[PDB]
Amino acid sequence: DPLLPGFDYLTLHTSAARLRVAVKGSGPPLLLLHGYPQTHLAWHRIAPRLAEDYSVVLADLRGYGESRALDGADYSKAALARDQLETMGQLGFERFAVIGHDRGARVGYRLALDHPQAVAAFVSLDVVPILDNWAAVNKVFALNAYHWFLLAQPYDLPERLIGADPEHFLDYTLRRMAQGRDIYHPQALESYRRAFRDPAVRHAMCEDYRAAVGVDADADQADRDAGRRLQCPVQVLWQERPYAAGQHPLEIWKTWAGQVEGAAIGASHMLPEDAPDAVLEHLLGFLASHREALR
Amino acid sequence: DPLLPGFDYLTLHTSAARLRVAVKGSGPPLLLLHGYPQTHLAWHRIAPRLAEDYSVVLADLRGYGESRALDGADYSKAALARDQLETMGQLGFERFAVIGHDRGARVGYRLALDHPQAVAAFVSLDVVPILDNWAAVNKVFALNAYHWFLLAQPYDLPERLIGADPEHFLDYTLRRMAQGRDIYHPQALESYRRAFRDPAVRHAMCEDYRAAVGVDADADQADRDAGRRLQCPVQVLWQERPYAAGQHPLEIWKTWAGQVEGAAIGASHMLPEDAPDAVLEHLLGFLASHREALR
Ligand SMILES: [Cl-]
Ligand SMILES: [Cl-]
Repeated sequence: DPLLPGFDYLTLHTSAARLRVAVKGSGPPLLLLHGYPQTHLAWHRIAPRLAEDYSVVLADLRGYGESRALDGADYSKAALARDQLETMGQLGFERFAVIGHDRGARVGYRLALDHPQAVAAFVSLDVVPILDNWAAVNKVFALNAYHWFLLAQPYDLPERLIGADPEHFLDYTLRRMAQGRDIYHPQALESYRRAFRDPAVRHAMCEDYRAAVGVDADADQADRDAGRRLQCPVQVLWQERPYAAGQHPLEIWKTWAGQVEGAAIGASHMLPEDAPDAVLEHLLGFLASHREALR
Repeated sequence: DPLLPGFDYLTLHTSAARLRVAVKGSGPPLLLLHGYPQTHLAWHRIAPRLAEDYSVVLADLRGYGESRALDGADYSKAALARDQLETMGQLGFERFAVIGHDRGARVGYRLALDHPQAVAAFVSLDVVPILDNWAAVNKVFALNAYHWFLLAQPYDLPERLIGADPEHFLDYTLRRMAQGRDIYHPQALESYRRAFRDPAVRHAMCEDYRAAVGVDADADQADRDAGRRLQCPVQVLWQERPYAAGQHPLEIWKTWAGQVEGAAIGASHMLPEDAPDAVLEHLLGFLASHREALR
């Protein structure tokens, strides 16, 4: 079975970036945003079904995959959110739904906060806002997510370390994120590997993690200060695991948005690849139930 | 001016290790234990003065410098504490004072807890027990001390990363720990570098950080559970910086010991090399004031 049958591969030229996009379908627009250390191919088990009923846009985040900044570039979520407005606008959409996984969900919620008239509906796949993540840091968090702290160290420490044997570190990371499950299509994996072998991609990824510590967290705090919330329907699909008090993802998203629903999914953090049929059932139901929002 | 004038370099053969020791002087015994990523040479600005009045023993911790386990070796603080009892015993001392810096202080307090009749007095240079460190973890801690989380990742992840360009990572680490101050004698630095270029040393260091997460923290908790405290006079000399509530080093040590004193030292964490004359004044006064304890 082919990867992304019928998707058309584009390169969009925006103000600050050259962005890889893959498109298919007609109907209401959906923008799907992958995470780390991946590319748009992470959507290969979900996007074709969606494209039966919707206009589907898959993008490589700035610096990831085949997308690149034109320069000391800005790799903050706010910058990558602007890339999405420009990308969708070029394609003919002023308003659209956003489905994000991992770093993509972080771009997505920032986009929804800053541009509430553009974002029709928002789905987070196993992500809460960075503000909430930082408040939860303890010994166990920092051991589990050691890379959040390594990749945020000043330039060029982590670039040196991860750049020595890049494919080894990429593969290790993917296995660890999948909890050892065999979820990576071997051809998707060669695309992930090729990107991670590019020093510019590894640098962009460190810059993402640096932004998460700094400007991205400042942005989230300023919204919390203002009482600024996502204005669209929100769905969160989370990994089935125990959540400490105040850390349940549904509870968290209800502090950020007035219209929130969600479900636990039995799988790893890698929801697009690990649990595509469970994700699809939820996504399709959510999009159907909020068809007015999409208008 | 020479490094360690008059010190005699020994190799002791213990049950589980081949240990590098350097000795000088006569009188009451002091055992000085360096930290990461260093060797016994870190004491070169302090040990000669002490050796005017005391029997001074400098050791490389198991796996560090020129010290090595005979094998899946145990690199827990309890194991390294046993090395110190055996080392001092061989040299002719059943009871002795311990002065530790960084990982050395961790070996030292474990030794004092487990073997209260052996440890006459204990000095910690800018260290509190690991139990207290773990309780303090938050976003800022994990960013500052990112390596505590990296080097504790399962074998052989951090060995791969730090082993790629070892001398670069060693030098970077030393500069960062010194807060950019020019405190490393160029010949001491070649000894630190040579050790870090040895894959067995890098592995031993990761094993130390793994133990800190696991068995070392379990040991400290069991003592806290039992209400077991250091029985000797304790001195703590700490870096002058702000301490959050419950995190002041004097306050912390008073929860672990009935007889505690200390002082703030204007310098980096690298007290032996950065502030030797301030450290000496305090050490000498402490040892003089507790001359009965040493008997
Ligand atoms: Cl994430
Ligand atoms: Cl330490």
